[PDB]
Amino acid sequence: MKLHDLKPTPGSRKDRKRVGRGPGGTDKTAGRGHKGQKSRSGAGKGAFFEGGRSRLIARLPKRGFNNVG
RNA sequence: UUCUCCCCGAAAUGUAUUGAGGUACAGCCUCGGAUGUUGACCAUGUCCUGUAGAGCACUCACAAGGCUA
Ligand SMILES: [Mg+2]
Ligand SMILES: [Mg+2]
Ligand SMILES: [Mg+2]
Ligand SMILES: [Mg+2]
Ligand SMILES: [Mg+2]
Ligand SMILES: [Mg+2]
Ligand SMILES: [Mg+2]
Ligand SMILES: [Mg+2]
Ligand SMILES: [Mg+2]
Ligand SMILES: [Mg+2]
Ligand SMILES: [Mg+2]
Repeated sequence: MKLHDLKPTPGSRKDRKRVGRGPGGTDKTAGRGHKGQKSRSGAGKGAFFEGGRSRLIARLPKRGFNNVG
């Protein structure tokens, strides 16, 4: 058939965010707002009072059956 | 921190922080889905309040006389 007339399903393919690159969209700061937002990123489940700091009740093992309703 | 036009559009508040020009959560923005008038204004009904004013009935302050250990 027409290898030139292969067409990807509309949708599916979508273009990448090219970030820097102009006051036509997402200019100077690259979607980042003028901040203490700077390259070498550091943290993901942390603030400093942590509060995932509730207490624990603990067993080690487990074992279980395959189910056949 | 570099190419274009189109649509919407904020925050500089709260609480926490060896925290205070940083950060977490919330708040406020946008997008898609769901409901689908529950939103907005203004009206009537109803309930709550101690400010403006005022007043000395209590507390404190206080002006001229009277009576008076
Ligand atoms: Mg864009
Ligand atoms: Mg800068
Ligand atoms: Mg670096
Ligand atoms: Mg507009
Ligand atoms: Mg507190
Ligand atoms: Mg701060
Ligand atoms: Mg947030
Ligand atoms: Mg929506
Ligand atoms: Mg409603
Ligand atoms: Mg209504
Ligand atoms: Mg008054």
